[PDB]
Amino acid sequence: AISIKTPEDIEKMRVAGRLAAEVLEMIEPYVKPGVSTGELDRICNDYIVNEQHAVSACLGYHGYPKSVCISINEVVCHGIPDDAKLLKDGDIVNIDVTVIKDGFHGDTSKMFIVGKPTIMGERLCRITQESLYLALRMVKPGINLREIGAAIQKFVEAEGFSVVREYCGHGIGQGFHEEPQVLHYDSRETNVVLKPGMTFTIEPMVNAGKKEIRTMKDGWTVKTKDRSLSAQYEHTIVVTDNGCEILTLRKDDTIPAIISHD
Ligand SMILES: *C[C@H]1CCc2ccc(OC)cc2C1=O
Ligand SMILES: [Co+2]
Ligand SMILES: [Co+2]
Ligand SMILES: [Co+2]
Ligand code: NA
Repeated sequence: AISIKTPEDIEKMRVAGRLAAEVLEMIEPYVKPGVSTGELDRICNDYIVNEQHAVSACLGYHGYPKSVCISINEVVCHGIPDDAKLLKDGDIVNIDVTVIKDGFHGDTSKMFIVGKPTIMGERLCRITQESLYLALRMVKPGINLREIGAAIQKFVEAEGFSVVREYCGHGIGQGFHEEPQVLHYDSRETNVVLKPGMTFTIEPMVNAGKKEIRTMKDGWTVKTKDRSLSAQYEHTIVVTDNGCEILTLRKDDTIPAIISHD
């Protein structure tokens, strides 16, 4: 079943979600042409462990060897930090962080555009963030997840892009990936009504081309089948009595942390 978090659990998820957001805030000035993805991962890991006094949920998870996932251009998700892989002008890069603090998880990702942006990279990243935000604005008690996944898909396809169908958002708490699955597209299979105290992620992945993806031979890296660009943003939220509260908000977000309906 889906766990309802207690008020004390929610306070612990505020703290873990803030730490995760803070990793994304911190790492920004380091993202520039010529830096390696391995070095970015080391900086993040060292900050989580030594500064935040927390740990990466990603390190060792099902054997994963690094602390964050770093996904460039046509890599959709789960890109593996590599000391040999250097960023360059125009690259779009997702950094996905999940921190554990006091046994609670905070999970968030954002795109960075490296150096001189390309038109396509700027547009894809903006539409992706807007897809997340439109979903965030819908969350409240009594709505069905289906409606949220439908709204993301409608908006994205109207902008000429496609929604990746795997790798959905998820419940989160003391576990990293809990129920429910949070699909970012319309499915007749989806039927989950929200209630206050649920905690879950929304994390749409949007491809500039077609939706299909492929897992590479390293067993982790996922790429677009068509080699088009792919972008993603993620937040962790808690459902409140009248809306939701974003637990991984950053200073650069332009949506309020607390979304109230009435
Ligand atoms: C932490 C990061 C490692 C890579 C990976 C692969 C598959 C998966 O499925 C839920 C999650 C992850 C990660 O979260
Ligand atoms: Co300290
Ligand atoms: Co997630
Ligand atoms: Co994540
Ligand atoms: Na990408």
